[PDB]
Amino acid sequence: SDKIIHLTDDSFDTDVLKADGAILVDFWAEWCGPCKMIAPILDEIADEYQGKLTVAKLNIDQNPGTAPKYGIRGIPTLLLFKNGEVAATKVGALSKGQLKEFLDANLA
Repeated sequence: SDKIIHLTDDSFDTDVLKADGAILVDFWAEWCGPCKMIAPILDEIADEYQGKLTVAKLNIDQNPGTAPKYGIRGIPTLLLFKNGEVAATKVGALSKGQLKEFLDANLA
């Protein structure tokens, strides 16, 4: 895909909690049409912000355990982990512009 980490509950700790940078964890599901629809945007963003931001796409169907942990009651969820610190959590799709702005504002 791109600079998109297909995380698992098991890898979550080492990858996200110990993120050597900023990791945007997108919580998605096989049935999540909208998640797929934003995937190109996430890919583009992941490329654009390479070195500043890293992106991940965690499948809750495969990893149910991770959903409760971050109160994933709706997807696509976008949780921005700055070195494991959840800086911001967005729920639902948004425009590339909004996403870029959000990311810029959080990264600062």
